[PDB]
Amino acid sequence: QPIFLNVLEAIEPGVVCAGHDNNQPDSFAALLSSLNELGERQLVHVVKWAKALPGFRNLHVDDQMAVIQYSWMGLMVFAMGWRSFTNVNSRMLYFAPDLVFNEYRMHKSRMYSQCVRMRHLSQEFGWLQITPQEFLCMKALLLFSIIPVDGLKNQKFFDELRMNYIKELDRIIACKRKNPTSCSRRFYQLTKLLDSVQPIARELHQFAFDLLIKSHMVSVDFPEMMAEIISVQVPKILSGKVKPIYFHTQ
Ligand SMILES: COc1c(F)cccc1-c1csc(N2CCOCC2)n1
Repeated sequence: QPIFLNVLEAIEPGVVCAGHDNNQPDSFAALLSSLNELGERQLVHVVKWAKALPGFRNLHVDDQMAVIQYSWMGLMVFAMGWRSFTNVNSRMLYFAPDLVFNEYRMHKSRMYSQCVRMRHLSQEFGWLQITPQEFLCMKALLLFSIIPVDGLKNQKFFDELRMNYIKELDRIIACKRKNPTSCSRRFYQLTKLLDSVQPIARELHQFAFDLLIKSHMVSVDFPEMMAEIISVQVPKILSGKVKPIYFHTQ
């Protein structure tokens, strides 16, 4: 029985819609208001998903919310890239069924560069032939990929959990591979892909923060929970107090 993968499939969120009005001309304020609403809705699902992951209760209660909050943007990026690949072969960014970005919308959103980096990530899911099971284990690992310089309340419990998710990824890679060289090559590819999420998430964090600071001038609404993340947690990342764990750092 593949217990670990059984769980990851079982907990995977279903479809989340933004509530956007597609039946009006595009505007920056409406697009970003809808993206923010989608982010709030996604956050509720990400919390419920994370809390149901294998071993998640091993973390100190004081650390559980913090790692979700730090990782939320990257998790959104990685899952949206997958949706975009699977649903539309990377032709568009599939933020939600009712919030699909073509290049016009990427431009209108003022996050064109971030968007095209996400489109490239989408493409990579196909070029690398990422399997659904690789995707699920990678996404879980991505939750455990950002830590504070000053330490979590219980860093050792986090460290052990992270280790265990890397071991699961090793197990998934080795399943149909009959050769430690083939396993190594695949691990290299997958860890490179995971590392590539991080600069995208940082760019999106910078945009989110800048937009929140000017939000009252540009008519863009930020829902409560995601606003709190952007004003409390995100600056800790952007100031370097909280940093990603890069597999391939130098
Ligand atoms: C679910 O929405 C997203 C996704 F699917 C992939 C990447 C980012 C988002 C998202 C939702 S709210 C958001 N930000 C808040 C507004 O500034 C840009 C970053 N990004």
